Amino acid sequence: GYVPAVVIGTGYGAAVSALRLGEAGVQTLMLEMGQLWNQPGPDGNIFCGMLNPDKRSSWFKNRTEAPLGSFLWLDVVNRNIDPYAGVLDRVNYDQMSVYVGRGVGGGSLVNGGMAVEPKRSYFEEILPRVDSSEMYDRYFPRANSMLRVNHIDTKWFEDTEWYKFARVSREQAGKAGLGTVFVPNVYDFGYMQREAAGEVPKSALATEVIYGNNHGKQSLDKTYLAAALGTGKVTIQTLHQVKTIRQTKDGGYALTVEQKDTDGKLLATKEISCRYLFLGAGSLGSTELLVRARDTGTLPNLNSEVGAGWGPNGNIMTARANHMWNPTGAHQSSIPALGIDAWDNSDSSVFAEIAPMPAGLETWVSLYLAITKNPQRGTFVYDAATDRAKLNWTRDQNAPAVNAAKALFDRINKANGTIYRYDLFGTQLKAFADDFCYHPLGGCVLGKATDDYGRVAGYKNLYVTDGSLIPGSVGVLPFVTITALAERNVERIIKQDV
Ligand SMILES: Cc1cc2nc3c(=O)[nH]c(=O)nc-3n(C[C@H](O)[C@H](O)[C@H](O)COP(=O)(O)OP(=O)(O)OC[C@H]3O[C@@H](n4cnc5c(N)ncnc54)[C@H](O)[C@@H]3O)c2cc1C
Repeated sequence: GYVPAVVIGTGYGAAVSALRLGEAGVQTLMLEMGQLWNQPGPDGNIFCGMLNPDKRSSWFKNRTEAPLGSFLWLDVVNRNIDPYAGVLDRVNYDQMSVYVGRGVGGGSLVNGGMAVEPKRSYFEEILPRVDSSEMYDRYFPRANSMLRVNHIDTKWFEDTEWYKFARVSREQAGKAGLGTVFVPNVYDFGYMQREAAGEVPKSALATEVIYGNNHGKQSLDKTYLAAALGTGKVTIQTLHQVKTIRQTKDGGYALTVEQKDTDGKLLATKEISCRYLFLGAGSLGSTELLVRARDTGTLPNLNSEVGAGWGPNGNIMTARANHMWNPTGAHQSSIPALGIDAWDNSDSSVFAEIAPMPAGLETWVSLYLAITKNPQRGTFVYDAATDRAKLNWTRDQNAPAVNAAKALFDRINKANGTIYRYDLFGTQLKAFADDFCYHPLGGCVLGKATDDYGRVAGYKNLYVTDGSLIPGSVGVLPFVTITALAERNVERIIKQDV
Protein backbone atom coordinates (compact mmCIF):
# COMPACT_ATOMS: atom_id res chain seq x y z
CA GLY A 1 0.00 0.00 0.00
CA TYR A 2 0.88 3.59 0.89
CA VAL A 3 2.34 4.95 4.14
CA PRO A 4 3.51 8.55 4.69
CA ALA A 5 7.06 7.60 5.67
CA VAL A 6 9.10 4.49 5.08
CA VAL A 7 12.38 3.71 6.75
CA ILE A 8 14.52 0.94 5.27
CA GLY A 9 16.35 -1.04 7.92
CA THR A 10 16.37 -0.80 11.71
CA GLY A 11 19.98 0.04 12.61
CA TYR A 12 21.24 3.29 14.23
CA GLY A 13 20.32 5.75 11.47
CA ALA A 14 16.96 4.09 10.90
CA ALA A 15 16.03 3.91 14.59
CA VAL A 16 16.79 7.55 15.32
CA SER A 17 14.89 8.60 12.18
CA ALA A 18 11.79 6.56 12.95
CA LEU A 19 11.61 7.73 16.59
CA ARG A 20 11.69 11.37 15.67
CA LEU A 21 9.26 10.89 12.78
CA GLY A 22 6.78 9.14 15.09
CA GLU A 23 7.12 11.87 17.71
CA ALA A 24 6.38 14.39 14.95
CA GLY A 25 3.13 12.52 14.21
CA VAL A 26 4.24 11.01 10.91
CA GLN A 27 2.95 7.44 10.39
CA THR A 28 6.08 5.42 9.67
CA LEU A 29 6.73 1.88 8.38
CA MET A 30 10.14 0.32 8.98
CA LEU A 31 11.14 -2.54 6.67
CA GLU A 32 13.76 -4.92 8.14
CA MET A 33 15.13 -7.86 6.13
CA GLY A 34 16.18 -9.81 9.24
CA GLN A 35 14.14 -11.10 12.19
CA LEU A 36 12.68 -9.66 15.36
CA TRP A 37 14.94 -11.45 17.85
CA ASN A 38 12.51 -12.48 20.55
CA GLN A 39 11.81 -16.24 20.21
CA PRO A 40 13.52 -18.69 22.56
CA GLY A 41 15.56 -21.20 20.47
CA PRO A 42 16.42 -24.88 21.12
CA ASP A 43 18.58 -24.03 24.17
CA GLY A 44 15.87 -21.78 25.63
CA ASN A 45 17.85 -18.67 24.67
CA ILE A 46 17.19 -16.16 21.90
CA PHE A 47 20.80 -16.02 20.75
CA CYS A 48 23.58 -18.60 20.56
CA GLY A 49 26.87 -17.95 22.33
CA MET A 50 30.35 -18.13 20.82
CA LEU A 51 31.16 -21.58 22.22
CA ASN A 52 27.88 -23.08 20.98
CA PRO A 53 27.25 -21.50 17.58
CA ASP A 54 24.31 -22.85 15.56
CA LYS A 55 22.19 -21.58 12.64
CA ARG A 56 21.17 -18.48 14.61
CA SER A 57 24.77 -17.32 14.45
CA SER A 58 24.82 -16.83 10.69
CA TRP A 59 22.93 -15.15 7.83
CA PHE A 60 22.45 -17.89 5.20
CA LYS A 61 25.70 -19.80 5.63
CA ASN A 62 26.04 -23.61 5.65
CA ARG A 63 28.73 -23.73 8.35
CA THR A 64 29.47 -21.71 11.48
CA GLU A 65 32.66 -19.70 11.76
CA ALA A 66 34.99 -18.81 14.60
CA PRO A 67 35.17 -15.23 15.81
CA LEU A 68 38.12 -13.56 14.09
CA GLY A 69 41.27 -14.11 16.17
CA SER A 70 39.99 -17.29 17.74
CA PHE A 71 39.95 -19.98 15.01
CA LEU A 72 42.74 -21.88 16.81
CA TRP A 73 40.54 -22.51 19.82
CA LEU A 74 36.99 -22.23 18.55
CA ASP A 75 37.11 -24.12 15.27
CA VAL A 76 36.54 -27.20 17.38
CA VAL A 77 32.96 -26.07 18.06
CA ASN A 78 32.11 -25.17 14.46
CA ARG A 79 29.30 -27.18 12.84
CA ASN A 80 27.47 -27.52 9.54
CA ILE A 81 24.14 -25.64 9.70
CA ASP A 82 21.06 -25.03 7.57
CA PRO A 83 21.10 -21.64 5.80
CA TYR A 84 18.88 -19.54 8.01
CA ALA A 85 18.00 -15.91 8.79
CA GLY A 86 20.59 -15.71 11.57
CA VAL A 87 21.98 -12.63 13.21
CA LEU A 88 25.51 -12.04 11.85
CA ASP A 89 26.26 -11.68 8.15
CA ARG A 90 29.77 -11.99 6.77
CA VAL A 91 29.48 -10.24 3.39
CA ASN A 92 32.28 -11.35 1.14
CA TYR A 93 33.63 -9.01 -1.51
CA ASP A 94 36.63 -9.66 -3.76
CA GLN A 95 39.29 -8.66 -1.18
CA MET A 96 37.26 -7.55 1.83
CA SER A 97 34.79 -9.29 4.14
CA VAL A 98 32.37 -6.88 5.90
CA TYR A 99 30.50 -8.09 9.00
CA VAL A 100 27.01 -6.68 9.64
CA GLY A 101 23.98 -7.40 11.85
CA ARG A 102 20.73 -8.68 10.37
CA GLY A 103 17.57 -8.16 12.49
CA VAL A 104 15.51 -5.58 14.33
CA GLY A 105 18.26 -3.36 15.67
CA GLY A 106 20.85 -4.11 12.94
CA GLY A 107 24.45 -4.06 14.14
CA SER A 108 23.36 -3.12 17.67
CA LEU A 109 22.43 -6.77 18.07
CA VAL A 110 25.94 -8.12 17.39
CA ASN A 111 28.32 -5.34 18.35
CA GLY A 112 30.49 -4.84 21.39
CA GLY A 113 28.29 -2.01 22.66
CA MET A 114 31.26 0.39 22.73
CA ALA A 115 30.00 3.98 22.72
CA VAL A 116 32.70 6.56 22.01
CA GLU A 117 32.48 10.12 20.67
CA PRO A 118 35.11 11.03 18.07
CA LYS A 119 37.81 13.58 18.77
CA ARG A 120 36.25 16.98 18.01
CA SER A 121 39.28 18.09 15.99
CA TYR A 122 39.06 14.95 13.90
CA PHE A 123 35.30 15.39 13.36
CA GLU A 124 36.06 18.88 12.11
CA GLU A 125 38.68 17.43 9.76
CA ILE A 126 36.43 14.78 8.28
CA LEU A 127 33.20 16.84 7.96
CA PRO A 128 34.26 20.44 7.59
CA ARG A 129 30.86 21.46 6.26
CA VAL A 130 29.04 20.37 9.47
CA ASP A 131 28.64 22.76 12.42
CA SER A 132 30.63 21.03 15.12
CA SER A 133 29.38 23.09 18.03
CA GLU A 134 25.79 21.86 17.60
CA MET A 135 27.17 18.33 17.31
CA TYR A 136 29.12 18.51 20.58
CA ASP A 137 26.68 20.79 22.42
CA ARG A 138 23.41 19.11 21.49
CA TYR A 139 23.47 15.96 19.34
CA PHE A 140 26.28 13.89 20.95
CA PRO A 141 24.73 14.41 24.41
CA ARG A 142 21.28 13.55 23.07
CA ALA A 143 22.65 10.33 21.53
CA ASN A 144 24.56 9.26 24.64
CA SER A 145 21.47 9.57 26.78
CA MET A 146 18.99 7.87 24.45
CA LEU A 147 21.44 5.02 23.74
CA ARG A 148 21.67 4.41 27.54
CA VAL A 149 25.43 4.72 27.56
CA ASN A 150 26.94 3.85 30.96
CA HIS A 151 30.37 3.56 32.62
CA ILE A 152 32.17 0.65 34.25
CA ASP A 153 32.88 0.81 37.99
CA THR A 154 36.65 1.30 38.18
CA LYS A 155 37.14 -0.55 41.46
CA TRP A 156 35.17 -3.55 40.20
CA PHE A 157 37.17 -3.44 36.95
CA GLU A 158 40.45 -3.38 38.80
CA ASP A 159 39.57 -6.36 40.98
CA THR A 160 37.66 -8.75 38.73
CA GLU A 161 39.15 -11.77 36.98
CA TRP A 162 36.88 -10.95 34.04
CA TYR A 163 39.00 -7.98 33.00
CA LYS A 164 42.47 -9.31 33.73
CA PHE A 165 43.05 -9.41 30.00
CA ALA A 166 42.49 -5.66 29.83
CA ARG A 167 44.79 -4.90 32.72
CA VAL A 168 47.64 -6.93 31.23
CA SER A 169 47.48 -4.93 27.99
CA ARG A 170 47.28 -1.68 29.99
CA GLU A 171 50.46 -2.61 31.83
CA GLN A 172 52.26 -3.64 28.68
CA ALA A 173 51.24 -0.51 26.77
CA GLY A 174 52.31 1.57 29.76
CA LYS A 175 55.89 0.37 29.49
CA ALA A 176 55.97 1.80 25.95
CA GLY A 177 54.68 5.13 27.19
CA LEU A 178 51.19 4.49 25.87
CA GLY A 179 48.06 5.07 27.87
CA THR A 180 44.62 3.56 27.90
CA VAL A 181 41.11 4.89 28.18
CA PHE A 182 37.93 3.46 29.63
CA VAL A 183 35.32 2.98 26.92
CA PRO A 184 31.66 3.71 27.78
CA ASN A 185 29.11 1.06 26.74
CA VAL A 186 25.42 0.29 26.24
CA TYR A 187 25.94 -3.00 28.08
CA ASP A 188 24.64 -2.44 31.62
CA PHE A 189 27.79 -2.62 33.77
CA GLY A 190 25.77 -2.98 36.99
CA TYR A 191 24.18 -6.05 35.43
CA MET A 192 27.68 -7.27 34.55
CA GLN A 193 28.86 -6.95 38.19
CA ARG A 194 25.80 -9.01 39.19
CA GLU A 195 26.71 -11.67 36.58
CA ALA A 196 30.14 -12.05 38.17
CA ALA A 197 28.56 -12.39 41.59
CA GLY A 198 26.36 -15.24 40.31
CA GLU A 199 23.22 -13.18 40.90
CA VAL A 200 21.67 -12.98 37.43
CA PRO A 201 21.94 -14.96 34.17
CA LYS A 202 25.31 -14.41 32.51
CA SER A 203 25.76 -13.06 28.99
CA ALA A 204 28.91 -10.99 28.64
CA LEU A 205 30.47 -13.34 31.23
CA ALA A 206 29.19 -16.41 29.33
CA THR A 207 31.00 -15.82 26.05
CA GLU A 208 28.18 -13.99 24.25
CA VAL A 209 28.46 -10.91 22.07
CA ILE A 210 28.92 -11.32 18.33
CA TYR A 211 25.85 -13.51 17.82
CA GLY A 212 23.84 -11.39 20.23
CA ASN A 213 23.59 -10.98 23.99
CA ASN A 214 20.76 -12.79 25.80
CA HIS A 215 21.06 -10.28 28.66
CA GLY A 216 22.62 -6.98 29.63
CA LYS A 217 23.23 -5.30 26.24
CA GLN A 218 20.90 -2.38 25.51
CA SER A 219 20.61 -2.90 21.75
CA LEU A 220 18.41 -0.58 19.69
CA ASP A 221 15.30 -2.80 19.99
CA LYS A 222 15.38 -1.86 23.68
CA THR A 223 16.19 1.89 23.36
CA TYR A 224 15.38 3.88 20.23
CA LEU A 225 13.12 1.31 18.55
CA ALA A 226 11.13 0.59 21.72
CA ALA A 227 10.53 4.31 22.05
CA ALA A 228 9.61 4.62 18.37
CA LEU A 229 7.03 1.90 18.76
CA GLY A 230 5.78 3.68 21.91
CA THR A 231 4.83 6.72 19.83
CA GLY A 232 1.89 4.82 18.34
CA LYS A 233 3.00 6.06 14.89
CA VAL A 234 5.65 3.48 13.96
CA THR A 235 5.37 -0.16 12.86
CA ILE A 236 8.11 -2.64 11.92
CA GLN A 237 7.70 -5.43 9.38
CA THR A 238 10.40 -8.09 9.49
CA LEU A 239 11.86 -10.49 6.96
CA HIS A 240 10.95 -7.73 4.44
CA GLN A 241 13.82 -6.81 2.11
CA VAL A 242 13.56 -3.74 -0.13
CA LYS A 243 14.93 -4.63 -3.60
CA THR A 244 14.14 -1.62 -5.79
CA ILE A 245 13.30 2.06 -5.33
CA ARG A 246 11.64 4.31 -7.92
CA GLN A 247 10.14 7.80 -8.02
CA THR A 248 6.40 7.44 -8.72
CA LYS A 249 4.65 9.26 -11.53
CA ASP A 250 2.44 11.07 -9.02
CA GLY A 251 5.15 11.90 -6.48
CA GLY A 252 6.86 10.15 -3.61
CA TYR A 253 8.61 6.78 -3.84
CA ALA A 254 7.60 3.21 -4.63
CA LEU A 255 9.40 0.13 -3.38
CA THR A 256 9.44 -3.51 -4.38
CA VAL A 257 9.66 -5.51 -1.16
CA GLU A 258 10.27 -9.25 -0.80
CA GLN A 259 8.86 -11.12 2.18
CA LYS A 260 10.69 -14.34 3.03
CA ASP A 261 10.49 -16.93 5.79
CA THR A 262 13.47 -17.72 8.05
CA ASP A 263 14.62 -20.43 5.58
CA GLY A 264 14.85 -17.78 2.88
CA LYS A 265 11.84 -18.96 0.89
CA LEU A 266 10.10 -16.16 -0.99
CA LEU A 267 6.53 -15.78 0.41
CA ALA A 268 5.37 -12.64 -1.41
CA THR A 269 6.53 -9.56 -3.36
CA LYS A 270 4.75 -6.32 -2.49
CA GLU A 271 4.74 -2.76 -3.80
CA ILE A 272 4.87 -0.17 -0.99
CA SER A 273 4.67 3.58 -1.67
CA CYS A 274 5.38 6.62 0.50
CA ARG A 275 5.87 10.38 0.55
CA TYR A 276 9.15 10.44 2.54
CA LEU A 277 11.74 7.68 2.15
CA PHE A 278 14.58 7.18 4.62
CA LEU A 279 17.42 4.72 3.95
CA GLY A 280 19.04 3.15 7.03
CA ALA A 281 20.13 -0.09 5.37
CA GLY A 282 23.75 0.51 6.47
CA SER A 283 26.94 1.47 4.61
CA LEU A 284 26.52 -1.64 2.45
CA GLY A 285 22.71 -1.80 2.12
CA SER A 286 21.85 1.84 1.51
CA THR A 287 24.69 2.24 -0.98
CA GLU A 288 23.64 -0.91 -2.87
CA LEU A 289 20.05 0.25 -3.17
CA LEU A 290 21.09 3.60 -4.61
CA VAL A 291 23.76 2.30 -6.99
CA ARG A 292 21.22 -0.23 -8.21
CA ALA A 293 18.56 2.44 -8.65
CA ARG A 294 20.91 4.71 -10.57
CA ASP A 295 22.31 2.11 -12.89
CA THR A 296 19.03 0.31 -13.67
CA GLY A 297 17.33 3.62 -14.47
CA THR A 298 14.81 3.82 -11.57
CA LEU A 299 16.49 6.86 -9.93
CA PRO A 300 18.31 8.21 -12.96
CA ASN A 301 19.09 11.58 -11.42
CA LEU A 302 21.45 10.16 -8.79
CA ASN A 303 24.96 11.62 -8.99
CA SER A 304 28.37 10.01 -9.55
CA GLU A 305 29.25 10.21 -5.84
CA VAL A 306 26.69 7.52 -5.04
CA GLY A 307 28.86 4.46 -4.46
CA ALA A 308 32.07 6.32 -3.65
CA GLY A 309 34.16 7.09 -0.64
CA TRP A 310 34.02 3.78 1.23
CA GLY A 311 36.54 2.83 3.87
CA PRO A 312 36.74 0.25 6.63
CA ASN A 313 37.37 2.72 9.47
CA GLY A 314 41.03 1.73 9.13
CA ASN A 315 40.18 -1.63 10.82
CA ILE A 316 43.12 -3.98 11.40
CA MET A 317 43.27 -6.93 13.83
CA THR A 318 46.52 -8.05 15.43
CA ALA A 319 47.69 -9.99 18.50
CA ARG A 320 50.67 -10.24 20.84
CA ALA A 321 52.05 -13.26 22.68
CA ASN A 322 52.40 -12.48 26.40
CA HIS A 323 55.23 -13.63 28.63
CA MET A 324 54.25 -16.73 30.62
CA TRP A 325 54.13 -14.52 33.72
CA ASN A 326 51.43 -12.35 32.13
CA PRO A 327 48.47 -14.69 31.58
CA THR A 328 45.36 -12.98 30.32
CA GLY A 329 42.91 -15.27 32.09
CA ALA A 330 40.52 -18.05 31.12
CA HIS A 331 37.61 -15.82 32.01
CA GLN A 332 37.34 -12.78 29.76
CA SER A 333 34.24 -10.58 29.63
CA SER A 334 33.07 -10.45 26.02
CA ILE A 335 32.53 -6.69 26.30
CA PRO A 336 35.69 -4.63 25.94
CA ALA A 337 36.25 -1.97 28.56
CA LEU A 338 39.62 -0.41 27.64
CA GLY A 339 41.25 1.02 24.51
CA ILE A 340 44.73 2.31 23.74
CA ASP A 341 44.31 5.91 22.54
CA ALA A 342 47.29 6.87 20.38
CA TRP A 343 45.15 8.98 18.05
CA ASP A 344 46.50 12.46 17.43
CA ASN A 345 45.08 12.96 13.89
CA SER A 346 48.44 12.31 12.25
CA ASP A 347 48.96 9.43 9.85
CA SER A 348 50.47 7.34 12.66
CA SER A 349 47.17 7.55 14.54
CA VAL A 350 45.85 4.43 16.23
CA PHE A 351 42.88 3.93 18.54
CA ALA A 352 42.90 0.22 19.53
CA GLU A 353 40.19 -1.79 21.24
CA ILE A 354 41.68 -4.26 23.75
CA ALA A 355 39.65 -7.24 22.63
CA PRO A 356 38.71 -10.20 24.83
CA MET A 357 39.10 -13.75 23.62
CA PRO A 358 36.42 -16.35 24.23
CA ALA A 359 38.53 -19.56 24.35
CA GLY A 360 37.92 -20.10 28.02
CA LEU A 361 41.39 -21.49 28.71
CA GLU A 362 44.70 -19.66 29.15
CA THR A 363 46.26 -18.79 25.83
CA TRP A 364 48.47 -15.83 26.86
CA VAL A 365 47.19 -13.98 23.77
CA SER A 366 46.38 -10.25 23.76
CA LEU A 367 44.05 -9.32 20.87
CA TYR A 368 43.55 -5.83 19.45
CA LEU A 369 41.17 -4.26 16.92
CA ALA A 370 43.07 -1.22 15.67
CA ILE A 371 41.34 1.82 14.13
CA THR A 372 43.75 3.76 11.89
CA LYS A 373 43.90 6.76 9.54
CA ASN A 374 44.29 5.49 6.00
CA PRO A 375 43.24 7.74 3.11
CA GLN A 376 42.53 4.85 0.72
CA ARG A 377 38.90 4.52 -0.35
CA GLY A 378 36.89 2.00 -2.37
CA THR A 379 33.85 2.26 -4.61
CA PHE A 380 30.72 0.18 -4.89
CA VAL A 381 30.10 -0.50 -8.60
CA TYR A 382 26.86 -2.00 -9.74
CA ASP A 383 27.01 -5.34 -11.51
CA ALA A 384 23.87 -5.62 -13.61
CA ALA A 385 24.55 -9.25 -14.44
CA THR A 386 24.15 -10.45 -10.84
CA ASP A 387 22.21 -7.39 -9.59
CA ARG A 388 24.72 -6.76 -6.87
CA ALA A 389 26.84 -3.79 -5.84
CA LYS A 390 30.45 -5.00 -5.80
CA LEU A 391 33.05 -3.28 -3.57
CA ASN A 392 36.20 -2.17 -5.49
CA TRP A 393 38.62 -2.49 -2.65
CA THR A 394 41.95 -4.32 -2.91
CA ARG A 395 44.01 -5.67 -0.02
CA ASP A 396 46.97 -3.44 -0.85
CA GLN A 397 44.74 -0.44 -0.12
CA ASN A 398 45.00 -1.44 3.54
CA ALA A 399 48.80 -1.21 3.58
CA PRO A 400 48.74 2.23 5.28
CA ALA A 401 46.42 0.84 8.00
CA VAL A 402 48.69 -2.18 8.51
CA ASN A 403 51.75 0.03 8.71
CA ALA A 404 50.23 2.31 11.37
CA ALA A 405 49.01 -0.59 13.45
CA LYS A 406 52.35 -2.33 13.21
CA ALA A 407 54.31 0.77 14.14
CA LEU A 408 52.24 1.14 17.29
CA PHE A 409 52.34 -2.48 18.39
CA ASP A 410 56.06 -2.68 17.48
CA ARG A 411 56.64 -0.05 20.17
CA ILE A 412 54.82 -2.24 22.69
CA ASN A 413 56.72 -5.37 21.63
CA LYS A 414 60.02 -3.47 21.85
CA ALA A 415 59.34 -2.18 25.35
CA ASN A 416 58.29 -5.61 26.63
CA GLY A 417 60.49 -8.04 24.70
CA THR A 418 57.41 -9.75 23.24
CA ILE A 419 56.47 -10.88 19.70
CA TYR A 420 53.33 -11.01 17.61
CA ARG A 421 51.26 -14.07 17.08
CA TYR A 422 51.40 -15.11 13.40
CA ASP A 423 48.95 -18.00 13.35
CA LEU A 424 45.59 -16.58 14.44
CA PHE A 425 44.14 -15.69 11.01
CA GLY A 426 45.19 -18.60 8.74
CA THR A 427 47.92 -21.09 7.79
CA GLN A 428 50.30 -18.52 6.38
CA LEU A 429 52.22 -16.30 8.80
CA LYS A 430 50.09 -13.19 9.12
CA ALA A 431 50.23 -10.99 12.19
CA PHE A 432 47.76 -8.39 10.85
CA ALA A 433 44.25 -9.20 9.55
CA ASP A 434 43.77 -6.70 6.75
CA ASP A 435 40.72 -7.92 4.84
CA PHE A 436 37.89 -7.70 7.30
CA CYS A 437 35.70 -4.83 8.49
CA TYR A 438 33.30 -4.45 11.46
CA HIS A 439 32.85 -0.69 10.88
CA PRO A 440 31.96 -0.05 7.22
CA LEU A 441 31.79 3.70 6.57
CA GLY A 442 30.86 5.50 3.33
CA GLY A 443 29.26 4.85 -0.03
CA CYS A 444 26.79 7.74 0.20
CA VAL A 445 28.96 10.37 1.74
CA LEU A 446 27.41 13.38 3.49
CA GLY A 447 27.77 16.46 1.33
CA LYS A 448 28.88 14.49 -1.77
CA ALA A 449 26.14 11.99 -2.61
CA THR A 450 23.76 13.99 -0.39
CA ASP A 451 23.44 17.48 1.07
CA ASP A 452 24.78 18.22 4.53
CA TYR A 453 21.79 16.55 6.17
CA GLY A 454 21.61 13.38 4.10
CA ARG A 455 19.12 14.57 1.49
CA VAL A 456 20.02 12.53 -1.60
CA ALA A 457 21.25 14.81 -4.41
CA GLY A 458 18.89 14.95 -7.34
CA TYR A 459 15.76 14.08 -5.36
CA LYS A 460 13.22 15.54 -2.96
CA ASN A 461 12.02 13.76 0.21
CA LEU A 462 14.68 11.08 -0.25
CA TYR A 463 17.13 10.65 2.65
CA VAL A 464 20.11 8.54 3.71
CA THR A 465 20.61 8.27 7.48
CA ASP A 466 23.34 5.85 8.38
CA GLY A 467 26.94 4.76 8.19
CA SER A 468 26.98 5.24 4.42
CA LEU A 469 27.09 8.99 5.16
CA ILE A 470 30.42 8.89 6.95
CA PRO A 471 33.53 9.54 4.89
CA GLY A 472 35.33 6.28 5.56
CA SER A 473 36.81 7.02 9.00
CA VAL A 474 35.86 8.41 12.40
CA GLY A 475 38.93 7.35 14.45
CA VAL A 476 36.88 5.56 17.11
CA LEU A 477 34.03 3.04 17.41
CA PRO A 478 31.47 4.48 15.02
CA PHE A 479 27.89 3.99 16.28
CA VAL A 480 27.70 7.07 18.58
CA THR A 481 28.70 9.23 15.59
CA ILE A 482 26.12 7.58 13.34
CA THR A 483 23.47 8.12 16.05
CA ALA A 484 24.33 11.76 16.73
CA LEU A 485 24.55 12.62 13.03
CA ALA A 486 21.14 11.07 12.54
CA GLU A 487 19.72 13.07 15.40
CA ARG A 488 20.99 16.25 13.76
CA ASN A 489 19.74 15.26 10.32
CA VAL A 490 16.21 14.09 11.02
CA GLU A 491 15.55 17.10 13.27
CA ARG A 492 16.36 19.46 10.41
CA ILE A 493 14.58 17.38 7.81
CA ILE A 494 11.34 17.26 9.82
CA LYS A 495 11.55 21.01 10.42
CA GLN A 496 12.18 22.10 6.79
CA ASP A 497 10.74 19.24 4.70
CA VAL A 498 7.95 17.38 6.50
C1 LIG B 1 31.40 -7.71 15.38
C2 LIG B 1 31.11 -6.22 15.42
C3 LIG B 1 31.40 -5.45 16.53
C4 LIG B 1 31.25 -4.04 16.50
N1 LIG B 1 31.50 -3.37 17.68
C5 LIG B 1 31.15 -2.05 17.72
C6 LIG B 1 31.16 -1.35 18.99
O1 LIG B 1 31.40 -1.87 20.07
N2 LIG B 1 30.92 0.01 18.93
C7 LIG B 1 30.65 0.66 17.69
O2 LIG B 1 30.54 1.89 17.77
N3 LIG B 1 30.46 -0.01 16.57
C8 LIG B 1 30.60 -1.37 16.56
N4 LIG B 1 30.41 -2.04 15.41
C9 LIG B 1 29.92 -1.28 14.24
C10 LIG B 1 28.43 -0.87 14.39
O3 LIG B 1 27.64 -2.01 14.76
C11 LIG B 1 27.98 -0.38 13.00
O4 LIG B 1 28.83 0.76 12.68
C12 LIG B 1 26.53 0.16 13.13
O5 LIG B 1 25.61 -0.89 13.49
C13 LIG B 1 26.16 0.71 11.75
O6 LIG B 1 24.74 1.30 11.83
P1 LIG B 1 23.93 1.58 10.55
O7 LIG B 1 22.64 2.24 10.98
O8 LIG B 1 24.73 2.14 9.54
O9 LIG B 1 23.57 0.22 10.01
P2 LIG B 1 23.32 -1.32 10.62
O10 LIG B 1 23.31 -1.35 12.08
O11 LIG B 1 24.10 -2.21 9.90
O12 LIG B 1 21.86 -1.63 10.26
C14 LIG B 1 21.33 -1.76 8.90
C15 LIG B 1 19.99 -2.59 9.02
O13 LIG B 1 19.34 -2.56 7.68
C16 LIG B 1 18.91 -3.91 7.35
N5 LIG B 1 18.88 -3.98 5.91
C17 LIG B 1 19.94 -3.89 5.04
N6 LIG B 1 19.57 -3.81 3.77
C18 LIG B 1 18.20 -3.91 3.82
C19 LIG B 1 17.20 -3.96 2.76
N7 LIG B 1 17.53 -3.89 1.48
N8 LIG B 1 15.92 -4.03 3.19
C20 LIG B 1 15.56 -4.14 4.50
N9 LIG B 1 16.42 -4.10 5.54
C21 LIG B 1 17.71 -3.93 5.15
C22 LIG B 1 20.01 -4.77 7.97
O14 LIG B 1 19.48 -6.09 8.09
C23 LIG B 1 20.15 -4.12 9.37
O15 LIG B 1 19.25 -4.55 10.33
C24 LIG B 1 30.52 -3.47 15.40
C25 LIG B 1 30.16 -4.25 14.31
C26 LIG B 1 30.39 -5.64 14.32
C27 LIG B 1 29.88 -6.45 13.14
